[PDB]
Amino acid sequence: RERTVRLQYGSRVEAVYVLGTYLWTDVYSAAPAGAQTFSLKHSEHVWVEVVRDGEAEEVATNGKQRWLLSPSTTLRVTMSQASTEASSDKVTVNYYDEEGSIPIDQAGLFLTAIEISLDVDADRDGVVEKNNPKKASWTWGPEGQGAILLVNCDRETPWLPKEDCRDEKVYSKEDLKDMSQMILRTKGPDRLPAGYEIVLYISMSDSDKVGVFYVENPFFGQRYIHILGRRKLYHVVKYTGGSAELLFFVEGLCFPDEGFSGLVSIHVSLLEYMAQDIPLTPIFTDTVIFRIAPWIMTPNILPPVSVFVCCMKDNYLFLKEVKNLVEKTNCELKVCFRGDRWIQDEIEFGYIEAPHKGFPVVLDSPRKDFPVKELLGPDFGYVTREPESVTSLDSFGNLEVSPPVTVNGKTYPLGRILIGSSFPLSGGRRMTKVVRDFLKAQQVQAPVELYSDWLTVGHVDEFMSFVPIPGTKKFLLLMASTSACYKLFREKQKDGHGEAIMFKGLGGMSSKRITINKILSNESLVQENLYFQRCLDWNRDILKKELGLTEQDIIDLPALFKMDEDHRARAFFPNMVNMIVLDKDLGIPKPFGPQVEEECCLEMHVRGLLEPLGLECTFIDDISAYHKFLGEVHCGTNVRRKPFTFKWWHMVPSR
Amino acid sequence: RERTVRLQYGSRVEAVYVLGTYLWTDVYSAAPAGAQTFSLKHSEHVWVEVVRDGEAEEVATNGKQRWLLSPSTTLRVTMSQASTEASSDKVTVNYYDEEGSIPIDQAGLFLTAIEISLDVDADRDGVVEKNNPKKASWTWGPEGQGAILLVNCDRETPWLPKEDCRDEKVYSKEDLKDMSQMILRTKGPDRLPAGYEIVLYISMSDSDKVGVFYVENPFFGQRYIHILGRRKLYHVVKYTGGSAELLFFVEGLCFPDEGFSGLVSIHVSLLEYMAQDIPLTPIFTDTVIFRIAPWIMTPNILPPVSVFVCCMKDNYLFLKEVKNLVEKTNCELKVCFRGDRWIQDEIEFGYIEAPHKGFPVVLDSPRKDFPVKELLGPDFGYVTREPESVTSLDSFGNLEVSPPVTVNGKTYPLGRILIGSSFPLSGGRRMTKVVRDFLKAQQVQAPVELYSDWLTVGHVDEFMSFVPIPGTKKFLLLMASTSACYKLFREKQKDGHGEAIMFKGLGGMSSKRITINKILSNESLVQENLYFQRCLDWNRDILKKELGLTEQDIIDLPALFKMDEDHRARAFFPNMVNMIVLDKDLGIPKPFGPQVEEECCLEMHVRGLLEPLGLECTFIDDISAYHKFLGEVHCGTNVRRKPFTFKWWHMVPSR
Ligand SMILES: [Ca+2]
Ligand SMILES: [Ca+2]
Ligand SMILES: [Ca+2]
Ligand SMILES: [Ca+2]
Ligand SMILES: [Ca+2]
Ligand SMILES: [Ca+2]
Ligand SMILES: [Ca+2]
Ligand SMILES: [Ca+2]
Ligand SMILES: [Ca+2]
Ligand SMILES: [Ca+2]
Repeated sequence: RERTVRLQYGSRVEAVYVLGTYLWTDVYSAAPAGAQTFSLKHSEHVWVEVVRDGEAEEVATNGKQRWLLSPSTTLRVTMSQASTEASSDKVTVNYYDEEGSIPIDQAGLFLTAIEISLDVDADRDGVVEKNNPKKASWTWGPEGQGAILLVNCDRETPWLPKEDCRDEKVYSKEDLKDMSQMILRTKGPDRLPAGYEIVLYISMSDSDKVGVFYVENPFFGQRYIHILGRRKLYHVVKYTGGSAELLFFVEGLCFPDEGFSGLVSIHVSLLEYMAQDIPLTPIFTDTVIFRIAPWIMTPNILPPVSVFVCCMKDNYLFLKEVKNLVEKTNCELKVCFRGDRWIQDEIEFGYIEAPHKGFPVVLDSPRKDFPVKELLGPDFGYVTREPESVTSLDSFGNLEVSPPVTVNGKTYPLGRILIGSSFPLSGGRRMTKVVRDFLKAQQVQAPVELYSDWLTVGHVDEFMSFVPIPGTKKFLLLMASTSACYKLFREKQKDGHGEAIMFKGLGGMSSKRITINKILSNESLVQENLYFQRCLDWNRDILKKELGLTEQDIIDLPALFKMDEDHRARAFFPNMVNMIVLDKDLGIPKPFGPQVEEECCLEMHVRGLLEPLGLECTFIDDISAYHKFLGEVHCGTNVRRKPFTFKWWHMVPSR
Repeated sequence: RERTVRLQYGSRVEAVYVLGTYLWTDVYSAAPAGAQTFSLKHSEHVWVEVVRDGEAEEVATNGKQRWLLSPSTTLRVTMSQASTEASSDKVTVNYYDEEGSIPIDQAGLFLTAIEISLDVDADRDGVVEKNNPKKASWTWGPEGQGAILLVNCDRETPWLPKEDCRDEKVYSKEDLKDMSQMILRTKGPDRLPAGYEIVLYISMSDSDKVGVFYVENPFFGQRYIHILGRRKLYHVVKYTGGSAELLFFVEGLCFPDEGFSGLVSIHVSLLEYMAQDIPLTPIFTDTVIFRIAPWIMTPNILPPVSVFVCCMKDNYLFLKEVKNLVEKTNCELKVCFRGDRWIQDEIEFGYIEAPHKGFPVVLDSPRKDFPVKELLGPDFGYVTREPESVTSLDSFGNLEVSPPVTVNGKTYPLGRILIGSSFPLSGGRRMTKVVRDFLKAQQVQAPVELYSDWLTVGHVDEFMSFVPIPGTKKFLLLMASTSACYKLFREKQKDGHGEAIMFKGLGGMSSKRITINKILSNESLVQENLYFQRCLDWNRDILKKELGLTEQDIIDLPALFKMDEDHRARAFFPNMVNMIVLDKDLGIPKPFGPQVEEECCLEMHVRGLLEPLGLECTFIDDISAYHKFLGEVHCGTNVRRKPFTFKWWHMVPSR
């Protein structure tokens, strides 16, 4: 940048020069009236060019050369190194009139060069490079640049309830590891010249998006000063001479959302004191941008780490069988004895990542009159959105995400978020706008709405799931299918099994004596399920379109529903599609289907679909402890997974 | 898109087929239990493939071929032409058991193919093409596509006060010329099959962004039905058979703004009636997107059309001299006898453009307790923003725009909007957020804030302007300069002119007897103006940086200011920089500077700068009628210009 500095008639001008700029200097205005020509001298480390109407000529430190005084004849002044105490950096201009070669007057510019750079890791390698020329912009993609900031939503110490970003204080040194580094690098003499100061600042708007800390090491121990953030928009910096660095730590206070893109900026300015009651003049300003990292969901294809399970203390079979399942894997089991399903419905495990750090972050379902904060801890973060009135579609059983897909040649390397909804003109239920807006604003999972509102509870996880295909990079969509169930039952009936009984061993179902015959004869139930199959098929088509799937990528699992007064579906027998996926190993809800040759024909049918693909099936009984099944499951599971290997910032989301 | 349609055990299925899709058809679920194989027949215009686990084979209309019944063996069904009354389009599947070649059952699919396409001019040539494959997206640039919509902000007939978009009604046929065309094209037999209907719809959110009209031609005359818009989210379409087109007219109701990107969408769906109390199933949906055209400012380099002037009836010299100026050009003069400057301060002439049409649109300064609507008329539109409390910086004397520039290789083909502000930490005045947000949201003029708050009134047009360089494609920035003035006055003083008097002929200034000597001796005035020159120079640097300008692109015009109690500047003599620019011809405020040899030395100095470039100067006296000059101008001018030749939609704004 070129900066304007005029010589003053006829008084000396003293100026700070900031490296990486240069000055254009008017010598004409300072010339006494009548003066004809000028000459100049300058010191060793000041470079001076005479520019006569666009044409620039370098000038020696002490020459005798003279030029005609003209408004279009000016100086360009450059310095390549900061001043020291040994410095006298100056330019002096002499003026002459027509008669005689002795100067009639002189004007001069005394300069103090300093280096000022606000530096961040914009090349995203975790170390803070010196003055990245792109540090003031933020670009997506493999070739993209600009610095990344985490929302500091975890909690370092248990003694306080709230996440670390809720206040202006830092207690634990460990907190700083969650934070991005920003360094103010300076070089100069012992002191700034009289009337200058260096100031860091942010906008009022960004003041609830960030906080910035300085670490001091005084006598009695380390301390962390919050210098920018809520109710602090600027901070006057103490200047140290020589080559100096001030290290700052930056935290994000909130995720991208409706009305907040995720971009924030921090400035440093050299300000010049003019006089009392006059604002200070920014002489030089340097800017860095951060993008706050989005919250990202993990699909079922990612490696499992921890299986979280909730259930009543005495459901023994569930616990034994889940423990057995997880023992086949390298996962940890965590058990808790909020709704009965709350672990599945009230929380979603995502993560956040920056080049320096990442941790899992729990999303909490909208209020359940009380928030679930109990999982908040070190490197396990929390976030929530508070509405609009909440419906069953706001539960996170209604929130899932696909494996990475490519659609019409557009790649979605993090998969796509899926949420159940109702038809546009239906006047049906829909997830609250506040949560939908949140998921959309994260941008990197490009959410798709499915149709879940034909279900009483209304959750996409009632009808669909994804599983990896072992020994490959591929995956399958699993879809509930009533037609598969009817086909299977009609076969078994034809085979002479019509009297085969379901719900065997559930004592509270026994008096119903439900058989294949009894099911197939129920005419209204047949019509209800043909209609439910239309709802499933409408979803199938959306998924195929928005995920770029073919029929080869889909397996249909038999399912059956009963209709309520709102013409919405609830499971007739447990929905097998909502299953625990740990790589090749699948916990599948035990269906309690008709027994043929002392095996459940639904279990055998599901094994016949999945086992040839190398998937290993374990059926998990969560209903026996209740003696019957009315369409509700009383247990829940949630799997916490490793983040994607692909870095979110390498994605290029649509405008 | 592939769509799922199942044969039904064992009942016939009737379905609408929409051209541009195809069906995947399950024949397995409809097979009776025990059946082994199936065969099929189909009609002439239905194309049928047997797809066995991914492998597709075309099948004849009546063959005898049989395939093994499998869940993974399905049909793919395609049609290339809409059904007519002569059509019987069908596929029939026969099932066989192990014993015997006579069918044991059959299932069939009866089809009615129709074409449904919602079409817009997405290739931006003004005509509505058939089903543009890109019509559902909107992309910037020369290769970009998607349809454009004007805010219909003008007023067709004087009998109503409000702009045409304020209501849901259309009166004049001429209104439709402002509107974008959207055509629903259909092809099919005499009627849709039982249980279907076609519905146009928009989101609740877009309902205040658009309105859509259908033109009817009943008996007693043409009429315009508003079918989508405020409080109408959907409209059931009347289906006509054969090849049919329904023509719709679309208007935008508002400009892009904070929280509204400018993009809106309109849908059509074929809905299937399921049963009472059940929502209808969207079978097929087609979508078009519009972008509402932004409001665009015109810089001084664009051809002038009309010069608007306001002044008191008896300021005769001003009127005569302005009339004389405009007579040198091809422009029209319009005179009006709100503030004294209101024409300059309360209105800004912009425009809007779509491929089919464009018109000028006036922006009205925020409330002046009353809006200025008097310019609202046919193809002259109005828009305003209502705050925050208003200050002098909200006036449009504080709103200007540069000529097209390139900066760091980034092109700004429409120039950049410039608005005066205060330093960030100053606590000074700033244009209201509501107007700033508005200008920013237009995106194509990428606004820059300058520093105007050192001026009492606080307007960028007090210190700067742009002029074209005649006979070239180039332009100059003109900057007020106090240093230029002091240099000139000190010269004239040295020349023996120190007693030369300013304000000659202004009787109310006479007793002051202000001379060059009196000015140059005033020490505090010298310091005030050195400080004002620092403010001007700070702006110079911003303009050079953000407009990509060098010192070769800038001319300094002498100016002088007095300081008030807030340390803000007001003109000492009229600011010559704020001038009427009509191509080569410039109306320049008459300065009333010191007379040397019976000519104003400020006028002569300005001629010496500008005339060599082919600029013709006319000095315009607006102050003589007031007998004195206190720093306020009582007249205003605004020039309405031809829009840029460059089409805004060819620009590629930053993300
Ligand atoms: Ca780095
Ligand atoms: Ca904290
Ligand atoms: Ca932390
Ligand atoms: Ca941490
Ligand atoms: Ca979930
Ligand atoms: Ca077209
Ligand atoms: Ca209207
Ligand atoms: Ca109109
Ligand atoms: Ca019109
Ligand atoms: Ca203006």
